[PDB]
Formats: sequence, C-alpha cells, structure tokens
Amino acid sequence: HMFSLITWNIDGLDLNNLSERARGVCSYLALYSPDVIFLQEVIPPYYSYLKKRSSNYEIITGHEEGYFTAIMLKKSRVKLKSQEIIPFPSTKMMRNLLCVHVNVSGNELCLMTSHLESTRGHAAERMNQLKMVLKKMQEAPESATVIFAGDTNLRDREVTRSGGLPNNIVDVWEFLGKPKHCQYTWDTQMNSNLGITAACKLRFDRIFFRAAHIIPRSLDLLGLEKLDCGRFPSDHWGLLCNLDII
Ligand SMILES: [Mg+2]
Repeated sequence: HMFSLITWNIDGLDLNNLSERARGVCSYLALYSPDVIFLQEVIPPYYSYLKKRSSNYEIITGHEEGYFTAIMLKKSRVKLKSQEIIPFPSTKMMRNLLCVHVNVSGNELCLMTSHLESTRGHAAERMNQLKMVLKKMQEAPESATVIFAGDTNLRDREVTRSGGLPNNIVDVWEFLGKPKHCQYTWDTQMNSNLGITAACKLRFDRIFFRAAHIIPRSLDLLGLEKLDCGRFPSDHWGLLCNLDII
C-alpha cells in the first residue's frame, strides 16, 4: 500500500569518523525502513558495514573498486528481476548508471541511480550523462514504472541547457509544487562537513519519474542531526520520498 525510497550521498570519501557516520545512516535507514535505497559514493568498507547492518536488504553494487553507487531492495516486499550497469562514455571519474528492474506488489519498476560528474569534472560531461539517463529512462519497456534517484550534481540551469526534460519525465520535487523545506540537498551553510566558509545552497540529489499506478505522496530530508562527534552523517542531505501504490 505504501512505498518509500531514500536517496543519499553518504560521502564515503570523507574518512573522518566514518564508523559513527555509517552507524547513523544505518540507524536512519532502519528507522524509516524504506523499500528502495539509492546510495552514492560508497566505498568497500562502507559497503561491508551496510551489508553487515542491513540483512533484510539485497544490495546491488555499481562497481567494486574505488567508490560506486548501490541499490538496496527490501527483500520482504521488493522482488529483484534484472540488473544492468550502463557505463558512461567519456567519463573521467569512473561513474555509471545502475539500473535494476524489480517487481513490487503486482507492478513492474525500473529503479535507476547514478552519481554524475562532480564539481571538479566537466559540466558538459555531466549534461551528457544527464541526457543519457533521460534517454535510458524513455527507452525503458512501456510496461514498468521508471524511477531514477541520485546525486545529479547539477547547477547553473544545466537541465535547461541539456535540452530540458522530456514530456513523460518530471522531477518529483517540481511535481509537489517545489516545497521549500526540502529545497536544497547540499547546503554549506547548515552542513559543516567540508569547512566551506561560504554559503552555497544547491539541489544535487534529485528524483525523476515516469510511468506506463504509482503516485509521489511526500518528500522530506534526513540526516540533519549532528552525531556524537559533532559532524553530520554526510555533507549531502538524505532525500526521503513516500509514494502511494494505487
Ligand atoms: Mg564527496
């Protein structure tokens, strides 16, 4: 009846206090108990802690070495059907789109995650990767509900310069009337995990939707509380999305 996903860039590259951060993120995931979990910037040790703490989830990794994405499926409700790792072409950061075809209740789904080129890379390649994600979203089978969710790293109206969004694809944040409480997924003013003195408020973590059923209900943020070490679980904010399986 209900349906929930959580997208989070756990910032696994920040090695400081990584144990307590992983314990906190696992506490959030265990508390909300979502059905699908999209994780970005996961390192093998973090993946080992996740697999150790989350046994009721099937974890599909985007790679093996370095950092990668991961998709966790609640085994008690989400039935894995297929998986495909679509690698980006001119990628200078070893990033790819992780697609996982699943079945929830009686509906088919296509859950996609990605971690596009970061701020240090080439914004043009980030736009190209966005076009590849949207194209792979449109070319999905005309029977499943495609749901993308991940750290897009987009800024400076790159969605408009990349040809815009197609007619059958919409941003869940924009669909809900652009709620201002979950307006920014990366805030250097409230989140003090990079030491950036300047206040840069951007919306990196995003969710794209298309259907052939499922309705986005609510949208929220998580990971806003400081841990015992005085740091947040990540430099990005978690993005919780609740849906209704009509
Ligand atoms: Mg990072």
